Amino acid sequence: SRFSTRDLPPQEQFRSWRAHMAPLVDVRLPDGVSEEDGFPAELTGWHLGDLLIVQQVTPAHSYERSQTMLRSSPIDHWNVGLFRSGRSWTEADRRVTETGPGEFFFRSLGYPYRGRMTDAASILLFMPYELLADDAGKLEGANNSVLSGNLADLLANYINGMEENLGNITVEEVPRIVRTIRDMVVACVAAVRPDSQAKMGVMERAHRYIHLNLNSGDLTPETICRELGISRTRLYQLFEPSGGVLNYIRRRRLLQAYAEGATIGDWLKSV
Repeated sequence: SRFSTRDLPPQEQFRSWRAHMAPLVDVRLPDGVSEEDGFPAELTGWHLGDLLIVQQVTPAHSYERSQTMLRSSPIDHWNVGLFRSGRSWTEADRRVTETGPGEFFFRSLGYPYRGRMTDAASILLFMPYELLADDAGKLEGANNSVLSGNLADLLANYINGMEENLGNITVEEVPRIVRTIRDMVVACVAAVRPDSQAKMGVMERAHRYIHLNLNSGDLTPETICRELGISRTRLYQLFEPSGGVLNYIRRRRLLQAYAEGATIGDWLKSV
């Protein structure tokens, strides 16, 4: 169940690192730092079903996920990230948030953000839109926040116990692991409220529209397109990674009925 990315065997390593991370974030070195110096970085990816765990070790850099990137990007995962060491500072919707050791950031990948991190080691959860779509109201209002407290210590403890046991887990367990991580996450986001510009990317808006109007039997591709302000071809593009918009709605509806050179973009497909 293994995939790995590092740049210790090359020598112009930042350029490679930037390529691998491009679908998610545009990255740049800190002012002053030459590409000569090198850029020792590691990503390590585990698929617990749909939910992706990534162990990241990285030097100081800056990052942007922009509006332009969001117009075309099929990525809208809920991102939760814990720092073992290091510190990030992240701007989104004109507000800066600082995440330090033993704390989590929470962010949707459908909203843009700018930031910087020091050198750091983190463990990152990427959860597909639908995992947490039920509590999406609170999650939109809490975008780019820090999780600290016992409630974050709890989540950290669970993730640490899991990390140690990665590569011994077994599938039977996974669906329950995914469920307590969902519950723990959504519980953490019960956090002090800010007060909203909200320039959401197409895919997050599409996945939400679908979630809200799933039982509307007139949920065609035409209505979605109209109600995003977008063409039929753009909808097809966003959904070509996951078999198409009709294929997706059928899989979603199937589940509603139930119980009644590589990059990180490739890791975020989960097919």
